[PDB]
This record gives sequence, C-alpha cells and structure tokens, in this order.
Amino acid sequence: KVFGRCELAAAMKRHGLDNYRGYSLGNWVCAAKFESNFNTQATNRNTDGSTDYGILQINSRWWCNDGRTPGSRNLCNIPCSALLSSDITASVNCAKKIVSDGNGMNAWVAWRNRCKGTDVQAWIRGCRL
Ligand SMILES: [Cl-]
Ligand SMILES: [Cl-]
Ligand SMILES: [Cl-]
Ligand SMILES: [Cl-]
Ligand SMILES: [Cl-]
Ligand SMILES: [Cl-]
Ligand SMILES: [Cl-]
Ligand SMILES: [Cl-]
Ligand SMILES: [Cl-]
Ligand code: NA
Repeated sequence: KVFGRCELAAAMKRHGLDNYRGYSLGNWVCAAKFESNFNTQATNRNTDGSTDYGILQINSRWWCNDGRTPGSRNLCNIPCSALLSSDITASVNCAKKIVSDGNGMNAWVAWRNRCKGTDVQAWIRGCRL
C-alpha cells in the first residue's frame, strides 16, 4: 500500500505514535517519507546482508526475523514480512521499541539526515487530524 501523507499521519495517530517518546507526528511522517516514500512494501538490502522492511525500513539485524541475516536478533518478535502489510500495526509497534532503545529517532539514519531539525510540522500541515 502506498499511503498518502495525511492518510499516514492519521494511521500513525490511531496507533499511538504521535508524540511517542516525545517525537511529534510530523517527525514520524517525515521519516516514513524518506525511508519508504510511504510504501508499505518497500525493501532495501544492506551491504552486510541484512534487509530493511516496510514504511519505516526496519532492519533485520536486530528487529525482525527473515531467516537470512546470520547472527541477527528478532527483538520485535515478528517475521520481517509482517512489516510489509497494508495495516501498519506491526511497523508501529516495532518502531516504538526501536525509538525506546537509547538513541531516539537517530536509529533511522534518513530521519537524522533529512528530518532532524527541519520544519517537520510541514508533513502534517493541512491534515484533518
Ligand atoms: Cl509535527
Ligand atoms: Cl536479509
Ligand atoms: Cl517498517
Ligand atoms: Cl525463518
Ligand atoms: Cl536470520
Ligand atoms: Cl518468523
Ligand atoms: Cl493501518
Ligand atoms: Cl530522544
Ligand atoms: Cl531531504
Ligand atoms: Na533478524
């Protein structure tokens, strides 16, 4: 599923992501924009053989099981395929664990490089929320 911007903002809010660990909704929408272009089926293979999955490009090295990342963990206790669903529940639940892990949203390198410090409220501007 390719979400629209306000559609994703609304789904993130339903699922309790807004202001989660102090990150406003525009931070999450911005991170999703640059991680996946709002596509729940986005995947990206990393040099180390791990893979990033879904709207927030959650990585198999730590967070989900894909059976093809030696030595990895599955801290969200889900198959990485669950992260590609139309329904963003698994991605949100896992993102809450990631953002709680110590470095906040810096865990998402695209957020650090493209969202951090910018006018992230633009991402929710005009949305009926
Ligand atoms: Cl915001
Ligand atoms: Cl992989
Ligand atoms: Cl994701
Ligand atoms: Cl497996
Ligand atoms: Cl594995
Ligand atoms: Cl599994
Ligand atoms: Cl959803
Ligand atoms: Cl933080
Ligand atoms: Cl950018
Ligand atoms: Na894994």
